[PDB]
Amino acid sequence: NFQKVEKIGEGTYGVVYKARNKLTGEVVALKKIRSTAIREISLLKELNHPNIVKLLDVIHTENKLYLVFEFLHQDLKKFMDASALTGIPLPLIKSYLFQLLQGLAFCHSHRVLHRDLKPQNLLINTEGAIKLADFGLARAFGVPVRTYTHEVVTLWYRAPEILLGCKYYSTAVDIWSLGCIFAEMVTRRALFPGDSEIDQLFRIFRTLGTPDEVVWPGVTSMPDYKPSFPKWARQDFSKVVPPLDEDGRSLLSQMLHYDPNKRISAKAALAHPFFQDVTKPVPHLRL
Ligand SMILES: CC(C)c1cnn2c(NCc3ccccc3)cc(NC[C@H]3CCNC[C@@H]3O)nc12
Repeated sequence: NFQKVEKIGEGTYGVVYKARNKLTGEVVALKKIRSTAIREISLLKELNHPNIVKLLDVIHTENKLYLVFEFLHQDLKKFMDASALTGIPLPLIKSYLFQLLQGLAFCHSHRVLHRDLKPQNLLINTEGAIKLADFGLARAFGVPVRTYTHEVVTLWYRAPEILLGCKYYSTAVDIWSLGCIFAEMVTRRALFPGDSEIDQLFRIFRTLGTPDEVVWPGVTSMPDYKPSFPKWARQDFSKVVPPLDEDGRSLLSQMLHYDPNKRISAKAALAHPFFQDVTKPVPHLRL
């Protein structure tokens, strides 16, 4: 049914090809992965939003699960690499953040989490849109330590409650990841580039302060919390994300609250004064 055009990427779970539907003529991204999973994933065919990469079809055959997605011409990680020398202009950053919070707000209203947001999962088009890829896949299959190609699954965007062993992730884990992504677009460097769970957690602690019962009630009771964690002081955001303005720094602070109950929701974030002058700029793309 599908003519492969080219290999475009490697997902957590399987290879992705650009492909053409042989009888509709449609160009699609075809994910090939080598049955609660099938039910859960089938449900995602109905979770449709303009900022969520469209799941067109789920095809289970021959010990393989094919997910047929809408095709987008570039990812944000590539966009960010391509703009390394002047950075993404702030208005486009704000537009992108605003549109991703809409995607989160939508899925979270339906109690679907992503749980593995990262630049690689943010795809863009020539219309100035940005969309979230792989929503719902982590609940269906888990998030493994390595991908199907053995590549290390990045920890850089992982919320602290996950690293401390909380088993019952809330929608707040996506807000944490998206705040790390926001900081990275602004500064052009990963905010917390951990290379192990403990290095990730100590990178967080060194910037935001080691958490305690004062900022995060119940934290000392979490499974992987140790009294022996070093006790680091918090730094000013002014130093973390220059030259983000006061509104942006205030929003980023609320997206990176330790306590998941206090972390801003996607819906409340949409109302933040940072978005008072939000516009939809069209980026420059080399296809
Ligand atoms: C599977 C679906 C989510 C998808 C739609 N467009 N598209 C593009 N397009 C960007 C692109 C186009 C052409 C060449 C390279 C990259 C790349 C890509 N890469 C594999 C992704 C899928 C999601 N997770 C991270 C992986 O890198 N996955 C997708």
